[PDB]
Amino acid sequence: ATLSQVLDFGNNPGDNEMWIYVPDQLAANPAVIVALHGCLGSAEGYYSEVQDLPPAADENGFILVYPGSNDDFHCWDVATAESLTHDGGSDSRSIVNMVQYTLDKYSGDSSKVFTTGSSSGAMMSLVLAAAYPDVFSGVAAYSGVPYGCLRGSPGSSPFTADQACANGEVSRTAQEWKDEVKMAWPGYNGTYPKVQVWHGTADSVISPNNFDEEVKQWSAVFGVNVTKEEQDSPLDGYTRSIFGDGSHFEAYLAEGVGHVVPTQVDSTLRWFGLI
Ligand SMILES: COc1cc(/C=C/C(=O)O)cc(OC)c1O
Ligand SMILES: *[C@@H]1O[C@H](CO)[C@@H](O)[C@H](O)[C@H]1NC(C)=O
Ligand SMILES: *[C@@H]1O[C@H](CO)[C@@H](O)[C@H](O)[C@H]1NC(C)=O
Repeated sequence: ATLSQVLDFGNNPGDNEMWIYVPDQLAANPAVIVALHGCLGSAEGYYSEVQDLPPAADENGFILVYPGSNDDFHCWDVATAESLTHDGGSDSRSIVNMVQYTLDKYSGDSSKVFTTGSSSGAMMSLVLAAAYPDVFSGVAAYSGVPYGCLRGSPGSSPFTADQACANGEVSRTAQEWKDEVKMAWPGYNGTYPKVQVWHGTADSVISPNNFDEEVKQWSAVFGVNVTKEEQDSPLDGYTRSIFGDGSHFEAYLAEGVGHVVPTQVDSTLRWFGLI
């Protein structure tokens, strides 16, 4: 199996590309994992960057969808009201449409849709968690920024965004970050997907202060405190923080790691309940 492009997946308000990896042996009613590239990258680039994901698809029979952004220096829109809001439009709605296309065409399991991404893609994974909790069951954000930090910014790239968020200059209370999540879908009554975040202490692109802000955000959303910590988990220097009963939010801080934390497929697939 290799990566191939979907020319028409339906309405595409973000004007994005869609690339798909379908293993030769699919599960019955396969899961779908959306895998999101970083700024200046591409769908084909992220497919080759996270080399462990496609073999994991082969072994477990789930589908990988790689959306691609060709706007704003190949960055995901995490700034406009449209992209930040449930059913708003722009990139987030295009990605959801890619998901709906995949579930319909490949008889996928709509209760097993997940997303993971790095930097800009991690930022979008948290947008998808807050704005589309009715679509995604779990997200894994590697080296990103809390949901809503860039709201109202004139762009989402190193050359167009307000740089306060990437510089780690934005700090808000857990309650304020929870309020941000609720603004993604005002009046939403339901639950949110499992959230797993990662960051490196040496990240010179996206400040590790953003890790603290993401922790405040999702601990508040789920109403949980740290209950367990694992050192050198899953790798030396990685500190794993487990919240509440462990079913909704966990966080990893990697000592000495920069931009970005390499995807840990076992940790992320187990979080999604797929292995
Ligand atoms: C959202 O605004 C930003 C996104 C990224 C993303 C980087 C990446 O995806 O690799 C970097 C920024 O400044 C360095 C920045 O201000
Ligand atoms: C949430 O519940 C209220 C009633 O309590 C209802 O008016 C509203 O439509 C619900 N929200 C959604 C997104 O269905
Ligand atoms: C979280 O910690 C705060 C501060 O100690 C406490 O007030 C709150 O009750 C805790 N929440 C729990 C244990 O669910």
